Amino acid sequence: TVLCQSEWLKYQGKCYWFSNEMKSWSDSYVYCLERKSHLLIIHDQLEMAFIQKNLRQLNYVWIGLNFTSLKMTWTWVDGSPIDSKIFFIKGPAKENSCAAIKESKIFSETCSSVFKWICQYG
Amino acid sequence: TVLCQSEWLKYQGKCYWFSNEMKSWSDSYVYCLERKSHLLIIHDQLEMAFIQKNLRQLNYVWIGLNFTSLKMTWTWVDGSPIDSKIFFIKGPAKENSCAAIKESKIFSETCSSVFKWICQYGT
Ligand SMILES: *[C@@H]1O[C@H](CO)[C@@H](O)[C@H](O)[C@H]1NC(C)=O
Ligand SMILES: *[C@@H]1O[C@H](CO)[C@@H](O)[C@H](O)[C@H]1NC(C)=O
Repeated sequence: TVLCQSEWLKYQGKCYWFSNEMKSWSDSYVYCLERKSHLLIIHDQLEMAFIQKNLRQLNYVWIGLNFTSLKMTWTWVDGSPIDSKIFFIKGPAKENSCAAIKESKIFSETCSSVFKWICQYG
Repeated sequence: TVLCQSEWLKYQGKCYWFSNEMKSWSDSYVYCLERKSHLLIIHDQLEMAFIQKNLRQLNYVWIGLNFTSLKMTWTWVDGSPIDSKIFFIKGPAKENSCAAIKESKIFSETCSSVFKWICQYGT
């Protein structure tokens, strides 16, 4: 009894929007921000499961994770750095590296490549 | 009586941040949004004046205006379309056209070019 914006999915008191269009990580992020939400932050394994049920493999999907290179680790859009236990990222940790889900792995891709994305809010 | 974030300028109840770094219009917009603000919306001529006082000319500066091409007009980031009376824009009205101030004129540029920008928020 706390309603999601119409056409969003509700899961554990968060609301999710999975895109059909594709865009740069920045453009995706703008999309979410303008809609009072952010790119998807995965809190735990069970949430990972939920995301995976709503995703085609063979499709890079931007998530709210990127390579800072101030603290020189990957941080979520939260500002919390990634748990190297829970998550492993395949690919280079350069600047202008952003994370995407593909085949149930997280990949480093360049921020300017144009993928589907997921929005999330609480 | 209501204070601006440190190192922002106050003018008529709005706060302005003028960048030193440069980035794409989208990247700039993200920068503003993350800071609970938006790219600069010019309300009137007097505000135009204020902006111009704080800009070195011969420098493109992204502003919060772009070419929709759903309503097929320029709209501010507000969502209000351009007043062809108050403002004139030099340059093509293609998709992926965003507005930038240079030399106190507004130019259409492509969204991917990498300029200084201004953030703004109200009170
Ligand atoms: C990466 O993450 C933050 C959001 O946490 C964003 O401010 C920053 O601009 C991002 N980098 C790129 C290359 O877009
Ligand atoms: C242009 O304007 C809107 C702001 O309301 C924003 O959705 C959009 O991402 C920007 N689009 C372009 C052309 O970059």
